[PDB]
Amino acid sequence: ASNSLEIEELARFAVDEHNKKENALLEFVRVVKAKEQANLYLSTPIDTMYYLTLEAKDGGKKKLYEAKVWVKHIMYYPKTANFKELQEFKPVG
Amino acid sequence: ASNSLEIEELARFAVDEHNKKENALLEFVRVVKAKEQANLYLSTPIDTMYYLTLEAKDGGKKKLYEAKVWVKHIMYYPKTANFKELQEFKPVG
Repeated sequence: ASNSLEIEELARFAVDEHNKKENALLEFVRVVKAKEQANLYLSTPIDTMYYLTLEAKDGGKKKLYEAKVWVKHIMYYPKTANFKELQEFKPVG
Repeated sequence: ASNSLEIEELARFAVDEHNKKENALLEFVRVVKAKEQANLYLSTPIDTMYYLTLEAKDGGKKKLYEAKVWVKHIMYYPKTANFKELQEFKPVG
């Protein structure tokens, strides 16, 4: 589904993926602030961009990161699934 | 294999989109280098990111630019399509 707390594990997902691309080990505290943007077409959900504002411990003390995660919804062929892609992980204030 | 003509058009698009968004009048000349990064998941293409290094005339002087084009692929459902969007078009100085 969308929201609920899926937005938690998605931020969790983004962190990890900043730990490869930039080879770090941040630990995830919590999500602060999230924007969800979804596209439907004749009630088939296509696509969702999540602008997450995040809080993780950069090897030590809590900090503020702005992440952009894009999830592409695969509807029926060949099974319903999701494609998660981190595409911006840029600490802010 | 990257296809040169297809990239060349993708770059023509980059320059057109930049001219719209910033009331500039850059004149495309050629594409110099490109990196092309695509995802396929559950036997369907998902998206492709295009990093273009690009030569355009500016008031008549050929400078280099660098653009990021993202192409999202709609595959089967509501017709096969590709949605392009320009993100980041800056000179290479």
